[PDB]
Amino acid sequence: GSSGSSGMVDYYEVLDVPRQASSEAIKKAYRKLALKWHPDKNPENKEEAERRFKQVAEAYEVLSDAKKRDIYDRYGSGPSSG
Repeated sequence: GSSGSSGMVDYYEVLDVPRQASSEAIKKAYRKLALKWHPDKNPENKEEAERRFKQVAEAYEVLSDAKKRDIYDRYGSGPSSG
């Protein structure tokens, strides 16, 4: 892909890893992004990094997890709840 896709936020695709990406492959592929789009590392692009890091962190925080990931891969995301 030239750039990717604009719209939804697919963790796996956000962390630059396949749907079957192994934990190690998810962390090794995320840790690089979390620090690549970090607001403390990207001063000039802090505005962008501050947003990219938000999706990247949530992605790994859900995939790297055994409970959040399973739920995500299984269902993913439901409608307004509460």
